[PDB]
Amino acid sequence: GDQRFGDLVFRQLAPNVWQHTSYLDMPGFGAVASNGLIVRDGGRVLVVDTAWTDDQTAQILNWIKQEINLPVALAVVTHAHQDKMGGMGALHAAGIATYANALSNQLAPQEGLVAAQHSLTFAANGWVEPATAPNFGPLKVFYPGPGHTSDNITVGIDGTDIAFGGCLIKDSKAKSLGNLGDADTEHYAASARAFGAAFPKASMIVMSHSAPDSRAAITHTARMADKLR
Ligand SMILES: [Zn+2]
Ligand SMILES: [Zn+2]
Repeated sequence: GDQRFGDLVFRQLAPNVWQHTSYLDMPGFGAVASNGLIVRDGGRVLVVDTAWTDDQTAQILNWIKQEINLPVALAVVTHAHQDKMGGMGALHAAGIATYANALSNQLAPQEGLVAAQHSLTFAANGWVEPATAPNFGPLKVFYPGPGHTSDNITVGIDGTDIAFGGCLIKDSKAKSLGNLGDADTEHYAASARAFGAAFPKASMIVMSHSAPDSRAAITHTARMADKLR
């Protein structure tokens, strides 16, 4: 189900949902895939995460023009690392409203990234305060606690069985938790579990660096994270 468009890959996950994938050479780990989402909600399109770069992110927008041909209303990005926010400039230049966790926006500049235009804030129970996520449509945003990074957020898609863990969640056969440079090692396992608990109906777990997996990905990630304490 993998449709190729330039150097990116687009896979349809549900009637109105596609996964976007872009690649970055990291001498040392090969050409590393990073995944986000594209969601059509009526007459507009919503994006979760940029690609690694502005040029790749512009190509996402070109694919949207070709295959969907509706305006992109907004993007939400799930933490301040290059794989998730490297293409913010391309979104802004295209006039697309952007949203991120407030903490992501605070950290973005010192990370060499462009902050989103708008900040999300979260209730005590982890769910986004809805007034900070206007026009999010079926996107349901949850802060599970610090894990892969202190600012990591997660997104469910109402009307589907899909939940997106971003870089918090690794697949059920992953050998490690990947980049732990900015991780909260004490809290990671609990945060991974909290993501699962927030989206109990989700059977397709989408994540940054592997194809979509079952809920076992969540359990496996949390077991690996337990080893960090
Ligand atoms: Zn990251
Ligand atoms: Zn990542």
